[PDB]
Amino acid sequence: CAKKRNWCGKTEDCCCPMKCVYAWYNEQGSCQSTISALWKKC
Repeated sequence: CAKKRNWCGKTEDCCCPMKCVYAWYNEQGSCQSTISALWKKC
């Protein structure tokens, strides 16, 4: 699992509700609690 502010990439997954998200100039993305994560409340 990964924590918030953690660069995303290959298979790994984050710690709900944290989900791989995208930034801007860094497609790397980062694990951040997404609103849709509510439907899957960790």
